[PDB]
Amino acid sequence: ASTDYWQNWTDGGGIVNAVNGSGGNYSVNWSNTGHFVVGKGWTTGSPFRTINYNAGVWAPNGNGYLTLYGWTRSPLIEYYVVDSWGTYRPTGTYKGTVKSDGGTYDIYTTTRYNAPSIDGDRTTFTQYWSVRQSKRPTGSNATITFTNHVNAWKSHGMNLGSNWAYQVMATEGYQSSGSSNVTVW
Repeated sequence: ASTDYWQNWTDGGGIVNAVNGSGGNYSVNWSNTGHFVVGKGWTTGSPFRTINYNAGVWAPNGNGYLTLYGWTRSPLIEYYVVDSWGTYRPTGTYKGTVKSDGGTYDIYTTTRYNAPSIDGDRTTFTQYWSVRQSKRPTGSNATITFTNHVNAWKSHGMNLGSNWAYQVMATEGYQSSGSSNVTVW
């Protein structure tokens, strides 16, 4: 499917060189950064959506995530489906496990306090995570069956909002350097 949304945010730390490529393709080259998030997807996420991607380059030097990333409003939730990462595996309060698309994921919740929302203003809000148990191999075509993760989250008391905001396959980094090239359809 065609993607329609370009996600490109940086807090202004070091160098984050993001290229909005052809169709669903993007690249990021970063170095000495703060925190940033870059990817391609859809402005309006769906709990039914099935995401295909091929990360031609996954080369973080330090702490970066290769991840489905998105938000709902009413209420405000930030969510992840983490397929690969750098030096650091993200975690939070363990809720259980889900099998999807050839992988086993851990389910976690977090709370963020005094923290920038989708809109940038500081408040308190919950995050939902599925994080793969070991890293997914990269460079061939990969599916994330989001509804598997929506369903398993619901069985663990993790309900998503009613008003969907954007939903992208992203590179997120934390005080690191690296290169990535992801294609999303």
